[PDB]
Amino acid sequence: AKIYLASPFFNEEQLKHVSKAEQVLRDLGHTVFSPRENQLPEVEFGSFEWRTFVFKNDLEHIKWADITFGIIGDNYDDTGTAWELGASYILGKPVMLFSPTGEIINLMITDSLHAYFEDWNDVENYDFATLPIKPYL
Amino acid sequence: AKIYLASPFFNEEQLKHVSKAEQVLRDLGHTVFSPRENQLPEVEFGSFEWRTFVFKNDLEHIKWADITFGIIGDNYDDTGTAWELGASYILGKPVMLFSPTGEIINLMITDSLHAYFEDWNDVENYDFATLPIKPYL
Amino acid sequence: AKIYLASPFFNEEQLKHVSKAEQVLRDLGHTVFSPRENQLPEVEFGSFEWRTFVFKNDLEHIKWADITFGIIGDNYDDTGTAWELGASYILGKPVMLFSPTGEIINLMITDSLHAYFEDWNDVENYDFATLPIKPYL
Amino acid sequence: AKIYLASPFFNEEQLKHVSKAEQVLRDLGHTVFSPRENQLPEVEFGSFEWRTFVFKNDLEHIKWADITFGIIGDNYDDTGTAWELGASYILGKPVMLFSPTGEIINLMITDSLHAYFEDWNDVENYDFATLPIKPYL
Amino acid sequence: AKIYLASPFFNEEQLKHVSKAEQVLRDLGHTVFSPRENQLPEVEFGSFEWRTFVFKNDLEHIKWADITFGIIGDNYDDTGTAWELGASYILGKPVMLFSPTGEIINLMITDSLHAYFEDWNDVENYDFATLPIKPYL
Amino acid sequence: AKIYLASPFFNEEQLKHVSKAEQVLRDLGHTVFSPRENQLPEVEFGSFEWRTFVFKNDLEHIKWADITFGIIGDNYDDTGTAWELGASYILGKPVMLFSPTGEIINLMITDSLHAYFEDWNDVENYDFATLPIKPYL
Repeated sequence: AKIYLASPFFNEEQLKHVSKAEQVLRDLGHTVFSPRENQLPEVEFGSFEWRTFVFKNDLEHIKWADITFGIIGDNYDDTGTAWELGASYILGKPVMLFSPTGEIINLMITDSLHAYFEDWNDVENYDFATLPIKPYL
Repeated sequence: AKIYLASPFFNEEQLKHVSKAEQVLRDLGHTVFSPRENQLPEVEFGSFEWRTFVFKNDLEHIKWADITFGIIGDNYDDTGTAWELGASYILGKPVMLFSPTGEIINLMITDSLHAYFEDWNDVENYDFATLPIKPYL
Repeated sequence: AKIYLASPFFNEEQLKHVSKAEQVLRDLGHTVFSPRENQLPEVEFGSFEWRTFVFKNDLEHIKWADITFGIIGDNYDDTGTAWELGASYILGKPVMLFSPTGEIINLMITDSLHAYFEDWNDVENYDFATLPIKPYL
Repeated sequence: AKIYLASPFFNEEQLKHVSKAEQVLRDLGHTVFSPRENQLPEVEFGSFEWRTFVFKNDLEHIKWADITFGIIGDNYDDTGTAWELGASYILGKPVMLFSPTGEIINLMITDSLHAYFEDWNDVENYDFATLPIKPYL
Repeated sequence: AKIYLASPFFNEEQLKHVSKAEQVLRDLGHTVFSPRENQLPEVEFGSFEWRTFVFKNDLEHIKWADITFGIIGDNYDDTGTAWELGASYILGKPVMLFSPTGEIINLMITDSLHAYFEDWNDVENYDFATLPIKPYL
Repeated sequence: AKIYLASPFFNEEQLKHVSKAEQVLRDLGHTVFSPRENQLPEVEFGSFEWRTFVFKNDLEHIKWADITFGIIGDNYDDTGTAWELGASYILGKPVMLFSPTGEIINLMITDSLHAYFEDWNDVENYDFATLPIKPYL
């Protein structure tokens, strides 16, 4: 499948999780769009133009993807990821979530997920072809 | 206009801002759905029935609304609100955002909003009929 | 509210229920599109032109409506109505359903409705402005 | 392609048609989601929770599919299938319909189809890659 | 109704038709967003900021509108207008079209419109509340 | 990928560009739907029925496609193509545009594109798998 990796990527622990998710999913044969690899170094970093193109390229890759794969733990920086999960739900993309902390996530996110994971071995054995439901409970 | 009020309401400070938003928008004549008034009275709290009905009722009222009015502050509790603004954007609802702090906001949210406010008198003078653009700058 | 009245209208009993729905919803001040009043006067009945315009006009009026109000009974004629409720749900129109029989209804319909009624006085007291949830239980 | 099989599956004749459709389409190399194979025996059959998850998993597989393949004859149990065909149309999925009775189907269904079949040999020779229109007439 | 006025406004003749449309639709009591009044006062003309805000404000006002009212004439300048009618159609906005010339129109546009006009008195008598179909013939 | 080729095809220069686009994209392994190859010679050319089925089959192939690939130059016949680009944008399809004249195209089109090309060698080296943004500037 084509997967949009929705996760922050600004500190060491966030990068650990994104890096692993890139590795697990790509090693399964999936095409993963990971926003940290597309910083758009063609316009001025942080300009209005840069903000606009980052948004447009990320949103257009959520629409391009088959599945949105999110990562949310306790690094309370989840506002961009949360937005992209909500957008993905309305766009009709199956939403998957990996939580490293295994904590309690907001109702709107958990109720919208199609598959929820807390260990990478379960992602590695999940049937992306038939896409079985694995709800948060 | 019909307005969905997207905001956390889980501690005293968040409740203060929600209360002011309800009062301001309703005194302007708008019909406001405020999720805190719709915690359902009373399916057992936290049951599967309760989680389902709250999610479904909330989402249906985003769909019913003309405009989604969000409150984003210093909260690190903005996960569900951020999700509701992403859903709203895909659903084609104009997003208005109020920030009690005036801090920097994630670019997925700032690039998705139609009008941005940092004072309630600015909301009180906004032309809801014509919906002029009021971007985050 | 603008209301699309989804119901069969092909025998005397179905016509009775449609007529009562028209009267009740219109006496409440709502603007009701009733497909039986829009059989088009008169492109040749059953022509390709007639089939096209009726389909297009009906679907456009589901899109124009705020709410789709359906009548599901003992009809085994509910095919087009059921189709219109599925379309309505994806289009983000709140679905209200009235069942003259109170029998068991398919779970794709019951899990898609926002308000369920078995008596017209309950419809007469429903708050259309706030659209409270009234689930099938 | 990925195909959602929309059909009842509760009596012998309905099961005959679903079984054949599973067989024909899968033998062509398509990935078929057939709701009768996913009864969700992880929660209590018939509970509110079961109804909710069946709806969510079926709807999420319509969104996952490329094409919705319906079966409608004269076994007047078509209300769930009709709903899913209407949803599929608004979601933008090409809708295909196989009718064993070859009778007259409601306007909203026939006008929404992309391909209509009355014999399995025609499905077996249809070009799913180019998806030519084969309208009901 | 809220109406998005889709039309070029780049020479004297196009401006004449836009002006008459504004006057007619506003004298009927409608709330009209007219893109020529929203060239933004004044982000630098033609800047990236200006191109972004105009696009975003225009699209947001198509989403805000109940109806998109288009003017298609002898213009070979109808590119953006044609784009806005295609977007409108997918967004589920009923499309009304006025042609100052009465010439032949592309079938993607004629097969997407809900009401077609060649005289302003016909627009003045149109029932906007019920939105009757008025096809291009 | 599956690509919808949005372009006029009525004069020699338009046919040159469509023919080349068919050739380049298909030689890359993409499945291209080109409307000129599907004239529907099963009903009467130019009838109402023909106009209806051409629209339905073209729209249904835009929805079937992964990407919409447009061609717009100075052959001012772009009203159907413009419509299909606007529809494709709202449907969530990445929009690509090849311009032979390399001129100035309307704001709504250029701002909506994901990839813009003026030479076929660039299309031949573009990564359709990762779909990088190549904006008009």
